[PDB]
Amino acid sequence: GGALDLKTQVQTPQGMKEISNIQVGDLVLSNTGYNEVLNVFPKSKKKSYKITLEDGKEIICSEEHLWPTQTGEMNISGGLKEGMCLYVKEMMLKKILKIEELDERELICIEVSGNHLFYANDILTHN
Repeated sequence: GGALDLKTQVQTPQGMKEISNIQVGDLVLSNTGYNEVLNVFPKSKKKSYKITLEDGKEIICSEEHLWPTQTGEMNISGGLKEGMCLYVKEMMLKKILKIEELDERELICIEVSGNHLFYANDILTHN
């Protein structure tokens, strides 16, 4: 799937954890409850972007990383823009204020079960 900055926080039953410390078999919170981490991939340096929401939430992801919106999943390469809304916990729409290009950063991909979604920095994201 996509890739997210190493320090991105995901919600486990035992508390928030940085995604670089997530292991296969961990549980991560989604909009439906907890999905299981089915796989992790090696971190790698990738061109990255920062999405900043109107409520101050920020997430750093790859250009093709998919984000649920009210009109369907979208990524930055496929035309996710400032002025559109993402879902924050719990399923509250929040406007994207800025999308900025952040140069090369270490990003990491995890894959989860179920609806393949999980909250990342409290923003609902796709695998």
